[PDB]
Amino acid sequence: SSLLEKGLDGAKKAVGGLGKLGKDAVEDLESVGKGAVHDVKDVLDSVL
Repeated sequence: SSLLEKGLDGAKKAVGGLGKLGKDAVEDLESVGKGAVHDVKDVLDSVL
């Protein structure tokens, strides 16, 4: 369910990097349910 800009889940991660020190919490537990395998796997592939 993504209706608007704030309907995206990565919105709490990508566009708020400088503020992403404490707000990161839902991301942690939702990443597991959404397949934590893909999260770590994709980061190890798409390295910044």
